[PDB]
Amino acid sequence: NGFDPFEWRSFYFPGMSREEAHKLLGEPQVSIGTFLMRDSSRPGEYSLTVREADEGNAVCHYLIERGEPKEDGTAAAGVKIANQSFPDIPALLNHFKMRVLTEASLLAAYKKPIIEVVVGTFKFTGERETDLPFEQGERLEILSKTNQDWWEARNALGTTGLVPANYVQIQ
Repeated sequence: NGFDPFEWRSFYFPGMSREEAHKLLGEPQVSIGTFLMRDSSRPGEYSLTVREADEGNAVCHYLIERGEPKEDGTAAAGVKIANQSFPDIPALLNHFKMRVLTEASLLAAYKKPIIEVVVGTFKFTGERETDLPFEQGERLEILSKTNQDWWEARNALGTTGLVPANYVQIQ
């Protein structure tokens, strides 16, 4: 369909708050069915945020709770939204392509607009887990000019992270 449930980490926004998600997904040009994942205010949980209507209640949030892992260590903990259990997060996301959460189904992953297109001028291995490693000559899309030194970038795969401004050049 409109997204690959197995690649959900590419529509996951670790830095984003509930309030920022609500604002972004609530913007007038955002189509119903647009969604993203992010961290919950609850430790070790995820939140799914979805534009489900035009006239409020426009934007809804769902706690994705992790269940109890089997004691053998040979079956990862399942996952739950409300009182529906799923073997994993991709299974959960797939399920809501064709079934509604509250008012709408998941149609398309939210994507930030491109500020500019750049290419890597040097190789970048990354320094922190928040960074986006890239190759020299690699094409990236800049999503945010955070500060003068570090910019939020997105690679061809859809993976997002910070990159040094002095390592990229307008394409």
